[PDB]
Amino acid sequence: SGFRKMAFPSGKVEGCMVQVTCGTTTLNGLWLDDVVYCPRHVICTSEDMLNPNYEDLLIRKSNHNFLVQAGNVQLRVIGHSMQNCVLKLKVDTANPKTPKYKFVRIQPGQTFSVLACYNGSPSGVYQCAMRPNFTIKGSFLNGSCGSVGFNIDYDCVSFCYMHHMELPTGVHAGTDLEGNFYGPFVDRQTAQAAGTDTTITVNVLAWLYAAVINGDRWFLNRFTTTLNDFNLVAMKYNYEPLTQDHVDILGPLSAQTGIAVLDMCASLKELLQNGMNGRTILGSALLEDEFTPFDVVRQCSGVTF
Amino acid sequence: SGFRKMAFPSGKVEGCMVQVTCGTTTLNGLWLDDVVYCPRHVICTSEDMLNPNYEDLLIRKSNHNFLVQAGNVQLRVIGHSMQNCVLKLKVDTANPKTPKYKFVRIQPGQTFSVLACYNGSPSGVYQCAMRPNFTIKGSFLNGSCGSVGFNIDYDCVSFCYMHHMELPTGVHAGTDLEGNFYGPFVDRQTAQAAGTDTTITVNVLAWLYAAVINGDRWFLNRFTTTLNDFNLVAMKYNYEPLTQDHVDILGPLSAQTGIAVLDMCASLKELLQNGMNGRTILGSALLEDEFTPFDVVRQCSGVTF
Ligand SMILES: C=CCn1c(-c2cccc(Cl)c2)c(-n2nnc3ccccc32)c(=O)n(-c2cncc3ccccc23)c1=O
Ligand SMILES: C=CCn1c(-c2cccc(Cl)c2)c(-n2nnc3ccccc32)c(=O)n(-c2cncc3ccccc23)c1=O
Repeated sequence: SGFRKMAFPSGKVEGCMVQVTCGTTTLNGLWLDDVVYCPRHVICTSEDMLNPNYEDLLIRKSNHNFLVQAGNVQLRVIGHSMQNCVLKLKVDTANPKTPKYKFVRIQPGQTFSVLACYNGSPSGVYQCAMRPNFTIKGSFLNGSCGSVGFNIDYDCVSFCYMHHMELPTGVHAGTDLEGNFYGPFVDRQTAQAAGTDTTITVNVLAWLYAAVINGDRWFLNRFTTTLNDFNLVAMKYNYEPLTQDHVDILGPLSAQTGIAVLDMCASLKELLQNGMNGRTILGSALLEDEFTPFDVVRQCSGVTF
Repeated sequence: SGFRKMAFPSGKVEGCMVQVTCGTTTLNGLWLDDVVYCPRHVICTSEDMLNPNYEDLLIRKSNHNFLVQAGNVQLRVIGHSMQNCVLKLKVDTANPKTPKYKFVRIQPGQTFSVLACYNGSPSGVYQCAMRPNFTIKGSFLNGSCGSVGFNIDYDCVSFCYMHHMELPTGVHAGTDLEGNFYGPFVDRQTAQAAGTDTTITVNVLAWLYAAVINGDRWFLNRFTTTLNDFNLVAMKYNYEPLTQDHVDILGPLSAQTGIAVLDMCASLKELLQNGMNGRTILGSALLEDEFTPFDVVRQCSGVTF
């Protein structure tokens, strides 16, 4: 039945996006209840971004200096405060489109959908993973700051990411909705390096399981292995160490396919040592690591919202 | 700045999805104004699907045999008619969430977003192309019939696809919103073959342009070529013949990058003849053909809706 990088339906998040302007800097905000959340660097000019003192810069800013626009409607700002690297603008109107929602700080390797926005308007939606070095490989242009990443369970939106910046390498960094960056990055235009980008081994395994479910079976080999033997191979190829929590989380996929997790590890090992020989798996010519075990099950079982 | 398979924001389509039941068969419908559209095979049992006489089967069906459910609300069916392979159920209530919309029949090689639905509820969204053999490579499970593909321009939804079936090969077939299948397929459970799946050459070129825009430049070679010389190579590799309309449509990407279209063709030629040598382009280890020139420009310029 096929296998795609599938994002969550984005309508619940679309109705929360607004445009936030301060002076001559415009970006996106997220309007939930009577609070608008946005990157605190909305208060900065280009000259500020080289070395900003946010507390000093914010002192110069009153409620009426923040223009918040929801579609055509202008919201009245009655309060502002900085929480870590986000600003929270209190407005006089609760968003009537507020979904049920939560703020969550995800773990590296987990995935989420991004609704890329410009000027408070949605442009498109795609699925992403938090990399082990805490960057994301997104698609973001100037003006995209404030766009949000989320997951949806039934009717509840779990916001996990707010986009802040592009690194000089072209990968992306940002915060949770409490304003704490993922990773060591800071909201300053200085060179910052990400660290080694390793591969999310438990996600690769899940996708191999997905491939078996879908009939792509050529890579299944005759071998098995051990957790320590496999991790010797993982380390050599900059794969994340596989732990017993990871084996456990793969239990349902192992059960569905009748392939023991350590057998699948030995197939992955042989793929790492021998490459793919010009073949493909689920239409990809490399090992994909942006599907979690839950994504695989969710997609292969038709979970809805 | 990165490059992703990006779908359109799906909220406008979410509020049109409903569940349609007839006897013991349930699938999705699309509720626009006071009409619900769905695959006519909603009227079939398993035994029917082997060789259905739809006109005969429909005679047995009255307005009250179609149960249409919108969220929890039950819609009152006051009219039904078959148009090619879709049913149109007239209901007594206009959808209040009806967006501006159009029905369009797309050309092979064009792309669109799919909102995969089960029981009238959205599950996820992803981008797709109509393949040259008129199949799509989707992600669809039992119950997904009736899910729709669309494009969005500003505020207008252009519906282009309604999912009907999976072929024995695991690829997907369906109709436009007038009920006419893409391709030679019929809504019967008989073996049907798709034809040779060729590669959408103008889309590969666009994505190569995208790669240059994003800094991935290693594949640019010293050669140029001619349209006839290139097409000799395209035919050998099951690539669609490139025409002068295609060259024309690539004009803005050529202008942005300063790379003449025929020069990019010679780089593609060398990639087809030499492979990729274990390298990657925009994070892919094969040549991607599911981005149109408009998708590339749209993504690389931040068009919103
Ligand atoms: C609406 C957002 C504009 N904004 C800004 C920016 C924000 C406030 C004031 C100014 Cl003066 C600039 C970016 N900056 N600049 N230094 C930065 C240091 C720390 C954090 C962000 C930084 C920034 O990186 N981005 C981009 C994010 N993602 C992808 C991009 C692709 C191309 C260009 C910019 C991108 C912004 O969009
Ligand atoms: C809600 C849809 C159920 N429906 C049906 C179906 C529809 C009406 C009556 C019955 Cl009795 C079956 C499928 N059928 N069956 N013969 C078919 C011949 C022509 C057209 C469709 C056909 C069908 O292919 N699909 C699948 C579509 N896409 C992916 C699938 C993956 C797994 C299983 C089914 C899938 C349906 O979901």
